[PDB]
Amino acid sequence: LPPGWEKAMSRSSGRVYYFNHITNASQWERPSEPARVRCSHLLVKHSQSRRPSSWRQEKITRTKEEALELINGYIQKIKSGEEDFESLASQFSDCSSAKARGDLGAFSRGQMQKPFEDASFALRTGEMSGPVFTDSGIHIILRTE
Ligand SMILES: Cn1nc(-c2ccccc2)cc1C(=O)N[C@H](Cc1nc2ccccc2[nH]1)C(=O)O
Repeated sequence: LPPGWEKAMSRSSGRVYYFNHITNASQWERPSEPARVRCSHLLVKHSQSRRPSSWRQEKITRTKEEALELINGYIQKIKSGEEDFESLASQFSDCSSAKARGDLGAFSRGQMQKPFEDASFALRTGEMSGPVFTDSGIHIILRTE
């Protein structure tokens, strides 16, 4: 299996699934390092965010727990096909990159907060993360190149 992935057993279903402890990805199906990667993301900030403010709300007052619920809801919608990533990032990301549909452009190791970096470099092109926690808040990331 590729870096970060593990196989596990779901008790309720009786079927194996896979999860990546670097990206927090999880899925029933079995999955399958460059200078630079390209990612879009969706950030939901909370009150312990480093800068608890965005283009959406001058003061962010939601708890970390609440921002986790919001992220979990976004994930559910992307995974069902109800909404697609770029679209929810444009409308709802607490990052100024919302206006680029969440695109951050290409970057190398050194540039982004380490948890965000590791997740991005653990994803393959086209793959999506689970909740990834930084000092900025909680993200979903989609690696595009
Ligand atoms: C790193 N970056 N790029 C953009 C960006 C990209 C394209 C167009 C406009 C803004 C915004 C940012 C940024 O740091 N935004 C922060 C939120 C944030 N914190 C991050 C931590 C790690 C990775 C991305 C992150 N984004 C903010 O606005 O409060």
